[PDB]
Amino acid sequence: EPIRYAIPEELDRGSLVGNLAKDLGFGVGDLPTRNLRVIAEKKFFTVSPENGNLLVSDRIDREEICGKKSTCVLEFEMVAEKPLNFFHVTVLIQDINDNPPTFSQNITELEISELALTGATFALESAQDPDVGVNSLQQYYLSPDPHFSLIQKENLDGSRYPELVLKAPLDREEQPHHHLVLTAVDGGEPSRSCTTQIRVIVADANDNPPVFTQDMYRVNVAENLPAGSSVLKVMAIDMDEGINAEIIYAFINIGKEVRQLFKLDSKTGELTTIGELDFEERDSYTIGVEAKDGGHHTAYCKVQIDISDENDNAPEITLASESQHIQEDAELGTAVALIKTHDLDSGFNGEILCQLKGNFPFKIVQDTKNTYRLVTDGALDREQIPEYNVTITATDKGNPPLSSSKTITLHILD
Amino acid sequence: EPIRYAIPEELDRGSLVGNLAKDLGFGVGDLPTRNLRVIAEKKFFTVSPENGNLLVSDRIDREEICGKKSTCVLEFEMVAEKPLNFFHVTVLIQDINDNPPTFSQNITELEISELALTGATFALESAQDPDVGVNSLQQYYLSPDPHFSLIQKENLDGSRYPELVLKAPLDREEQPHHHLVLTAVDGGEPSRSCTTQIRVIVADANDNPPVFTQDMYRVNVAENLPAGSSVLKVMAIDMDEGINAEIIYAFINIGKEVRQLFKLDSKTGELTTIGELDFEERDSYTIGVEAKDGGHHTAYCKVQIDISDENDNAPEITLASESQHIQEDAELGTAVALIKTHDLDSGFNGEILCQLKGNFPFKIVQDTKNTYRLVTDGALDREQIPEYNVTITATDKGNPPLSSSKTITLHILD
Ligand SMILES: [Ca+2]
Ligand SMILES: [Ca+2]
Ligand SMILES: [Ca+2]
Ligand SMILES: [Ca+2]
Ligand SMILES: [Ca+2]
Ligand SMILES: [Ca+2]
Ligand SMILES: [Ca+2]
Ligand SMILES: [Ca+2]
Ligand SMILES: [Ca+2]
Ligand SMILES: [Ca+2]
Ligand SMILES: [Ca+2]
Ligand SMILES: [Ca+2]
Ligand SMILES: [Ca+2]
Ligand SMILES: [Ca+2]
Ligand SMILES: [Ca+2]
Ligand SMILES: [Ca+2]
Ligand SMILES: [Ca+2]
Ligand SMILES: [Ca+2]
Ligand SMILES: [Cl-]
Ligand SMILES: [Cl-]
Ligand SMILES: [Cl-]
Ligand SMILES: [Cl-]
Ligand code: NA
Ligand code: NA
Repeated sequence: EPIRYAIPEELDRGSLVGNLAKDLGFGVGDLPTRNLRVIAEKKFFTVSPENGNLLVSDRIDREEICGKKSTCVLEFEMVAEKPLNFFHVTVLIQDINDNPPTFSQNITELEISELALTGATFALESAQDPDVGVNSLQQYYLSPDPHFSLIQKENLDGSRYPELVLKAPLDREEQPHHHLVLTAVDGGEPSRSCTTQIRVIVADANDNPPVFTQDMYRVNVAENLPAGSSVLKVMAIDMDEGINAEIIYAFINIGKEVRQLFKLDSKTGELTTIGELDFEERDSYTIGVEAKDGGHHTAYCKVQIDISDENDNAPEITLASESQHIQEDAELGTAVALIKTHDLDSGFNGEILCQLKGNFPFKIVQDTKNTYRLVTDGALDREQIPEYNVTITATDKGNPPLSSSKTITLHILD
Repeated sequence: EPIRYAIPEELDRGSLVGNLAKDLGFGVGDLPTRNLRVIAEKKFFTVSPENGNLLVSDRIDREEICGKKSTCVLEFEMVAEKPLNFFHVTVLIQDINDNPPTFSQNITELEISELALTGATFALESAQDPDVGVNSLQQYYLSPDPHFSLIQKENLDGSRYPELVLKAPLDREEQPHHHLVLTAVDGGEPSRSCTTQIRVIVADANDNPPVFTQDMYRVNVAENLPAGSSVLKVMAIDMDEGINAEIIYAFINIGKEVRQLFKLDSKTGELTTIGELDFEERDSYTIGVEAKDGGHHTAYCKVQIDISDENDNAPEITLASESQHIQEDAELGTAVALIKTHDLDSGFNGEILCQLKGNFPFKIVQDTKNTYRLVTDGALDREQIPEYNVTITATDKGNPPLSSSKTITLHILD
């Protein structure tokens, strides 16, 4: 008048809630004349009209009735007749730990960049529990891992929530994935728990610059190398992923004489020629090469292209004389013509042998390495032979050898 | 025998190179009988056959003749007749500073990320100079800038090259571009210089996490809110650029009861409803909201959606009686029926006025706020009126008010 009992949830049917008749001043001597009965649209309790006992009639699930409410009370009216009267009854439904905690998904992915500093904190999804009180108060535990630990905090209402903490730096180059296990154990009786797996995927950062396989790429190519030919191929390695690893090669500090001669592929890094090499013009090229990635990390190496000499220049003859005139009475040994040979090549390709083709009354006398004198060696008479067509030949010592001829007409005078 | 002169380049035509006749033992008394002349395919010098002077015949450009060679020598043969003889002459061509330095392009762009540490070094393109010696030895100067300075180094051959150095950190959020000026001055006489402009473009880094405009978005909506209605809109601001600024919003630590009720757009961040709100079930929702960017920076806020009560539940009447029986000789005031009203709403929407419709020999007597007793108030006789159809009405105090009726038949007994 009124009265309030208190029973745990999930009791079997027919469990004694109370002695409503005894507790409300009734006597068994008038248990039937009064005809007590319960009145409620929910068939949760029934009054035994023989002895007056309030009993459980159906399943009383506190989670379905009150949910997350801190208190669970069921209010109804027991009505009696002769005389008619209402008797308000309230029954408190205590919570039992009959529900385990749960996570939203069994496996959760978490993207964390390798630039995360030691001590960085990342939010973790908390567990849910339809119970109340200590039966839903959770305790979180992370399985031991060399890189990640767990800190546990509490909200302003006392409920716990976990956070992942980084205690050792990450390196996608070393380990791109970490598999963690999280467990939630409630504080009810008995203890109930659940587990979820966290796949930490290490997001790539551009912490690795390109690295050339060599700080110097040296090669020797002949000067008669056709245009478009491959000469060498540089190579840079980037340990990072995606755009952080795409490398673009380019020449640096290059001149127009080399810009019109060589080409470096931006992607493949293969060096080729686009013009004609000439040993007589330049015998070596030192070129700086730069490699860049997506994050603008740079690396620098050098390329030395040495050019070897080829015998692609024929010897040259230059002649002089006294207006191509010779007096017929000239003494033996008189200078008649001057010979000057020259070859643009080097080594034995540039060495010159100069000789006289024919059977003339003349003779070549060598003065220096590249200077000769055509001198008279025989008789002369304008009446018999008025002029001589003297042919001088020059041949280098290359492989294959090259040669050239030059013929001068020498007139005989009286 | 031989002889080697030395003249600067770019001399006017007719400039005296030397006195070849005097220097080679010749005398003017036989200047004509000898007929000295120069022999070379390049028309660079001519011998005056009157006095024997070697003179400049055409333009002698050392850059076109020898290029970048440290020394420039022109070797030719002066030939004399009567008697015929060769005379080797070498002429050293000195270099003058008649060429300015040059850069490949007037404006150069350079991408540098704002993560560049103080002291970082970046390669700069060196200037080119077709001169040699000190006339091509360059000196680089950077115009004063608060963020960038310049260091000057030298290769193993003594040639200088510049490098840009960062002395103050970069912040694309503060200044995305820096305009620098580079000048190269050679060491010749007179000094020649050239300028190039360097547009440093600051590459964006994800150094700015998202920032919510509010740490709490509170709003009050009625329970009869139709599904699909907009309730609020969160907002996060990211100062960075591109993917580093694209923000994705999502709920965190959400349950299935709320997952089936609310929806948060990943792009617009607009919160809407997808189910039906019921004040009788839950009057408030506190939801955690997460905002992420491309670099996985995170921000967290909260959203509180309060639900206000609406009068959408009609009052309910529950009746009891002694098998719907009344004895005709019952005394005035006898309990005949029990009335139990209840309303699920709150406030005045839940307050109940219970009244009797009709002119019966009965009367409602209130016992508690929600319990009444139908009591006899008049005469009774089964021979005259054997039964009464008593209609009880209940009306709440909401706006608009709701009501309900329930009619019970009470039989009159002898
Ligand atoms: Ca339960
Ligand atoms: Ca429970
Ligand atoms: Ca539990
Ligand atoms: Ca790394
Ligand atoms: Ca990396
Ligand atoms: Ca990289
Ligand atoms: Ca050649
Ligand atoms: Ca050659
Ligand atoms: Ca040759
Ligand atoms: Ca010049
Ligand atoms: Ca010059
Ligand atoms: Ca110069
Ligand atoms: Ca910044
Ligand atoms: Ca930024
Ligand atoms: Ca950002
Ligand atoms: Ca409602
Ligand atoms: Ca309502
Ligand atoms: Ca109502
Ligand atoms: Cl009583
Ligand atoms: Cl070059
Ligand atoms: Cl002589
Ligand atoms: Cl929730
Ligand atoms: Na003769
Ligand atoms: Na009567």
